[PDB]
Amino acid sequence: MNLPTAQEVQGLMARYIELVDVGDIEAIVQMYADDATVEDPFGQPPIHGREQIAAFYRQGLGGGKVRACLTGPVRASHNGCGAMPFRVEMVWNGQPCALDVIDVMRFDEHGRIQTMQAYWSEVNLSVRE
Amino acid sequence: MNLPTAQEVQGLMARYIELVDVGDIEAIVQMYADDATVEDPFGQPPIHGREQIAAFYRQGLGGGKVRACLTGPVRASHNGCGAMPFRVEMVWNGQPCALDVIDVMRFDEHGRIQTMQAYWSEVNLSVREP
Ligand SMILES: C[C@]12CCC(=O)C=C1CC[C@@H]1[C@@H]2CC[C@]2(C)C(=O)CC[C@@H]12
Ligand SMILES: C[C@]12CCC(=O)C=C1CC[C@@H]1[C@@H]2CC[C@]2(C)C(=O)CC[C@@H]12
Ligand SMILES: [Cl-]
Ligand SMILES: [Cl-]
Ligand SMILES: [Mg+2]
Ligand SMILES: [Mg+2]
Repeated sequence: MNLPTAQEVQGLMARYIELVDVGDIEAIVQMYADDATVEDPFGQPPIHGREQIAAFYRQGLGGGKVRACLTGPVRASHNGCGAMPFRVEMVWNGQPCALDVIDVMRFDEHGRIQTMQAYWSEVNLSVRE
Repeated sequence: MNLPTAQEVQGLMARYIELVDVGDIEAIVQMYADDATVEDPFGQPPIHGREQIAAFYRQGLGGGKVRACLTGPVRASHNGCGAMPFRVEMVWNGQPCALDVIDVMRFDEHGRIQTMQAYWSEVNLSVREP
């Protein structure tokens, strides 16, 4: 793949959600360019390169009990960037919860993720009331 | 207001769509910083200049038949930023249409939009069922 077109970005970003949904760490990390960055949440220090990004997904996901699902379409540009809204389901205080997140992802020429930025906070965490 | 809290982001961003939907250009342009930038769509170069931004909202909304509504929660950071998903309704090519967009914003200590970036392209355009 060359630089993804809009249409390609949409496909790549959907794929990435499934891969979080099924917890495949090696297939996610392989989607990232070798020298990519993660900011998640945006505002925290970035993470640099595949070693540091695999250590991140293994912390966040490795324990299981995390599902994800797109909660609308992928918005996609003509420069290799897109953004998507989704919901994470996991466990908070021994019980289910939902976290609502938006990721913005810039791709390089090769169809991999150069930069990821995940917009969420505690205001986006919900439970059963 | 100083950077805005996350809860506060959220308010500035829902209020902003509320304004877009009502079509108040001058209300919309004031929410910005003297030196704000818009990138809409992301990837097209920034515009800049309060006047360069009123004309942006004047070109975009000046018929009065645009509508806009959040389609899920604003996602806000603790560093004065947020992201939001919304759906724009308008007529184009004689057809009832809709556009799905995500805007990313930052703000300033005073709660003025400092940057904005609107993610969307023609892949997000569609025709509304009858
Ligand atoms: C890494 C992650 C998924 C991939 C993605 O793109 C965005 C996020 C951000 C929220 C993470 C989540 C994984 C599960 C996490 C670690 C929790 O249990 C608390 C916060 C949450
Ligand atoms: C300016 C705008 C609303 C405010 C906002 O926050 C983001 C956008 C970007 C898409 C614009 C839309 C207004 C209506 C436009 C001009 C169309 O008819 C096609 C593209 C679309
Ligand atoms: Cl949506
Ligand atoms: Cl949503
Ligand atoms: Mg699945
Ligand atoms: Mg490279």
